[PDB]
Amino acid sequence: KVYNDGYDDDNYDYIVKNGEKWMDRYEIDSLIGKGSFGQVVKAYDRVEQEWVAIKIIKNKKAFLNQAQIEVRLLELMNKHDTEMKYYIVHLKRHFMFRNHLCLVFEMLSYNLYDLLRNTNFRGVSLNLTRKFAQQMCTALLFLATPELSIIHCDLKPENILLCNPKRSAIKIVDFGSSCQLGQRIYQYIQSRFYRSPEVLLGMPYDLAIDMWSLGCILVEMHTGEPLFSGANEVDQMNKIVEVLGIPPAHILDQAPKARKFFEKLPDGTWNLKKTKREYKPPGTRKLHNILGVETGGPGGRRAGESGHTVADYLKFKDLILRMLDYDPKTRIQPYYALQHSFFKK
Ligand SMILES: COc1ccc2c3ccnc(C(F)(F)F)c3n(CCCCN)c2c1
Repeated sequence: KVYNDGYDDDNYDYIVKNGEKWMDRYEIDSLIGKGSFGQVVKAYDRVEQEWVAIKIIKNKKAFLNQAQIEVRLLELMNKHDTEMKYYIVHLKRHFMFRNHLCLVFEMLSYNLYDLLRNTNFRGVSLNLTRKFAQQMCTALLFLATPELSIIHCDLKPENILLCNPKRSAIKIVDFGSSCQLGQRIYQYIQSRFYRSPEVLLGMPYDLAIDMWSLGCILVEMHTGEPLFSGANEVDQMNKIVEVLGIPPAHILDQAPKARKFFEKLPDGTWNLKKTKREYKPPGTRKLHNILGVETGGPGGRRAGESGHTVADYLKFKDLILRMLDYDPKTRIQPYYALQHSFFKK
């Protein structure tokens, strides 16, 4: 029993062969990525004389149609003149090859999860965290340009890659989960650890959910550890509450899924549901201590390092708390984030 003549496995993926030449142009080197989606390969373009990453989509209607969304959004980004688009991975061209849609991207280096692995999850400096933070704020500003209004819907360290392994330049990848501002379709979105409270509560959402994710990410880059590591949605909300307290009454009064995590007392105020004592009381796990503002950084491991002063840590703390505002209408936006004192030289 064969699939697609030679060419596919029993699972609609193209069977990758090292050394194969496509369309008398692309020399396939190796398999570098897997997903649901299909595969990613490192390949040499003989014509243009450069390495590329090729995203080979499964030969199956559902994934093809998903990738065409990705293509459409990238091509939309492509027609904008500004320099801010460089923080998004660039789609060079696409083509069908043996019944698989193939997206050709510029070749990048490792992602920010791999970078943490090399620190043994002890985190990178605050100077480097800042460089990443500034570039991401700029990328979100670009996505926010009115004619795009794109929500990535899945920011996490895995989906932010270095351009070069010895430099700090980064880009966002994978717009297959994305959408534009408009009428709600999707409700179960964002990777759990990076999932915003408006999504957890079943409420309306907008581009601000990406800023929440960024907040969680930047802390995790410096500590090496995820800020909110929930095993399920209840645990995820409880871990959020440990740091940031009970969310405001006016929000919870409108949440469809309010009662999944909370109960409204006879006097109108909201509490956690009682579900073996486990969590720290509401708002007692202060971000102040997580970052180690006055105690030499996370685990005290930055004591005596330059570029880790108390003054520097306070600016970081402030910016992060603005990204982790419970209210998506007052949560800081990209244009104003870029003006914060954490970026003044
Ligand atoms: C090595 O350089 C690149 C360059 C671009 C991409 C890219 C673009 C879109 N989607 C993905 C993927 F993550 F596989 F979904 C991409 N990936 C895969 C991410 C690597 C981990 N699976 C890319 C990798």
